Amino acid sequence: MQIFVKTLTGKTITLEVEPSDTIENVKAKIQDKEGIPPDQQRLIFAGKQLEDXRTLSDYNIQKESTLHLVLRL
Repeated sequence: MQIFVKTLTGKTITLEVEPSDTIENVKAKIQDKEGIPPDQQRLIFAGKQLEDXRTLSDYNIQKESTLHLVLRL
């Protein structure tokens, strides 16, 4: 799959992901591409905040889904 991550400005980035990828794995991919520590990342899907120890499948996130990246720290 691919998914879309929108910053606060609306700057879109595309991520290559797997259905069984954890939120930590997604945070780690955003760190690789944008240099933000996972610690400082808040990820939001359909107004819901995604939590570590859960998969994209757990939250029903499918191909071409859109996550909102917000800064926590």
